[PDB]
Amino acid sequence: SMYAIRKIQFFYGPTDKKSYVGEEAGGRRELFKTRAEAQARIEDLEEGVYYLAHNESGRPDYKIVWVRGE
RNA sequence: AUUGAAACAGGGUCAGCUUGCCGUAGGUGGCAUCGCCCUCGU
Repeated sequence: SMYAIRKIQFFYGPTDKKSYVGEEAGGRRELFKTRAEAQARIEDLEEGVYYLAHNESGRPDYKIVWVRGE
């Protein structure tokens, strides 16, 4: 259906929270038809240096997911 | 008898481990400072 990415973020202190990708801006969460686009998207996020926020434990984990077509 | 009274952004985390400005290339070739006059006049 609609392929996309699940986003998880681990903070120091056992807590941690979840949100998709594409919730940054006016555009809603972004939708890819093919898993290949999602794989490339994962790669290009993994490419760069990662700048930690405050009270952040380690580099985030992305996993791939297809969401039922909205 | 104040929608008041009490209310830590806290606890730590190397910018690091390294690389030749090198190998050469001319200040040369060459033109007379010359041609000339009193120290006399007692």
